[PDB]
Amino acid sequence: QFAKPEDAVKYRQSALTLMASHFGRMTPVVKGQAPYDAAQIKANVEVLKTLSALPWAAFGPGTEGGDARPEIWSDAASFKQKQQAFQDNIVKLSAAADAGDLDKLRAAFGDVGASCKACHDAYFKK
Amino acid sequence: QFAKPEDAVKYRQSALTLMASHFGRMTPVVKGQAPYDAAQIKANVEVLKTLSALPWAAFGPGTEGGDARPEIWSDAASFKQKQQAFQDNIVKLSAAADAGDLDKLRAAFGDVGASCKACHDAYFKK
Ligand code: HEC
Ligand code: HEC
Repeated sequence: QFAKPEDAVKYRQSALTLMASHFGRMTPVVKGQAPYDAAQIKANVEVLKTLSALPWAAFGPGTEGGDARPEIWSDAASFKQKQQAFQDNIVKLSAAADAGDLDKLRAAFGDVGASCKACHDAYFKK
Repeated sequence: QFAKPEDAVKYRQSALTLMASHFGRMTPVVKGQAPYDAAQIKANVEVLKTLSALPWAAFGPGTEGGDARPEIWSDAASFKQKQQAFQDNIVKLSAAADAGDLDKLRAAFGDVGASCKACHDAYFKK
């Protein structure tokens, strides 16, 4: 769906921005600094689930740019493992949210965050 | 979820960018320039439905900025009508996609586009 590499870069940056917001906005809830409304969090994690599937199709071959490291494309299998592992960490978070289980939510939230960082430490130009 | 108005601006711009892509990428299909795969389009319109609900919460009071016109906030009811009408045009598109009905899809796609433009002509700083 992208005319030029720049269009793929713009798309993935936007998708990732929307993930950071839907993930990060739960931080006060996980910490207990804001109240826990199970239905609110269930709905928000559903949005996050949708968003979390979107960036990866915008790293198609030849779409070097932005703050993406070139290693994304020299080993397609390893990058795919990292996004698939991240999306399975999101599945654990979805399950916790759907169950209304705050303890599971806290644990899953931490593991999701670790998975974001794991990808960045290999594939983001700091 | 926004620390400063700038964060709401960044969010809505990103959400709107992701809408433009999920909407616009269907243009060749509606025109017959690309093939029609009902299942593909159903799945894409579902993503668009999710995205199409997201921008409006990032125009909360005091979030002037970006290319948003101030009239968004001087008549909350009229802006709300426009986003709600746009989201109901998306419902027609969803129904067409879910039915696998290309003729309905073309008609709905046109009406969705008109609804985007209707909002821009009142509320976007050209
Ligand atoms: C690899 C499998 C990643 C996972 C998992 C996550 N992110 Fe990431 N992120 C990745 C790359 C390669 C890039 C650079 C994209 C580019 O072309 O510039 C990023 C970037 C971001 C950004 C900045 C977006 C922007 O405005 O330019 C943010 C805010 C971000 N990433 C957040 C984020 C979060 C919160 C994640 C887990 C919930 C996450 N990312 C996972 C690669 C990958
Ligand atoms: C009002 C109810 C709107 C409807 C319906 C749509 N859009 Fe719009 N759009 C609107 C505003 C007020 C703004 C400015 C936001 C800001 O703070 O700058 C926009 C902006 C866009 C953009 C640019 C985003 C960016 O990168 O900065 C795009 C690509 C865009 N809008 C696309 C778009 C499409 C395709 C729509 C229908 C499918 C649509 N918008 C509807 C207000 C409203």
